[PDB]
Amino acid sequence: ILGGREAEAHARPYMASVQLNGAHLCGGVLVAEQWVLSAAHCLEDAADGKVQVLLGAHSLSQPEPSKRLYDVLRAVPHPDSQPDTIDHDLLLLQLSEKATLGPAVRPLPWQRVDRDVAPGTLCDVAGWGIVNHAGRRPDSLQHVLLPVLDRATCNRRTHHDGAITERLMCAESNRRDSCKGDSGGPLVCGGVLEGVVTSGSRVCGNRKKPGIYTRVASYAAWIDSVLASA
Ligand SMILES: O=C(O)c1[nH]c2ccc(F)cc2c1NC(=O)[C@H]1C[C@@H]1c1ccccc1
Repeated sequence: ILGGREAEAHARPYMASVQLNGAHLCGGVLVAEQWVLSAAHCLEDAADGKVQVLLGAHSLSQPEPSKRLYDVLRAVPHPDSQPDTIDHDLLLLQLSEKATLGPAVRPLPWQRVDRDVAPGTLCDVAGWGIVNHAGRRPDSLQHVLLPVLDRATCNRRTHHDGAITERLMCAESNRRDSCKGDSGGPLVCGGVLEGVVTSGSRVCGNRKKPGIYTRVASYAAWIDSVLASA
């Protein structure tokens, strides 16, 4: 997160760190007792690397009573995702067992109504991604409040030039933004999950290249079908 601040420890009990061979790779969000939602590019080249999900965390490195690193039974990328496109960039991780819930670990309700968030709505994004242009990695969770940017502005030639489909939404990126390592994490508006940070390479903190987020309401039937797979 560029331009943000340290999050209140455990105030976002749905936040997940998706890890590959014990290192933070991407954000994620606990959406059901046994399932974490994230982005597909995060793992597209992960091969047989060990994927785990850290829940109940603030610090990546320090012990905390609520912190638990879960193994993953199954990783389920969206079947229409592809390397090198921004579309359908969703991934579901089935934990090896249902998460132990409490005040620091709780699924986040997620949007099913497939209608746009009002322009300018202030939404929260959190993560453990880079915090400056040199790439410094924070030990603890950072966050920032970002206003939703209307799709037509986001689609101007000067911005994303028509790439923002109905299944995607934008948030402003002027000096406050999600950056490398924050992808896959949640964009939360009015206490409900609205978007998942896309995980393609994007410049960080340039107002002319807004943040792009996959709209979870647009993928409700897919999320429900993977969960019913259990
Ligand atoms: O976050 C992302 O947008 C993103 N998209 C990807 C696509 C392929 C892919 F193989 C990885 C990624 C990845 N994450 C990362 O590279 C994580 C490694 C970097 C990181 C940055 C700051 C703090 C901790 C760790």
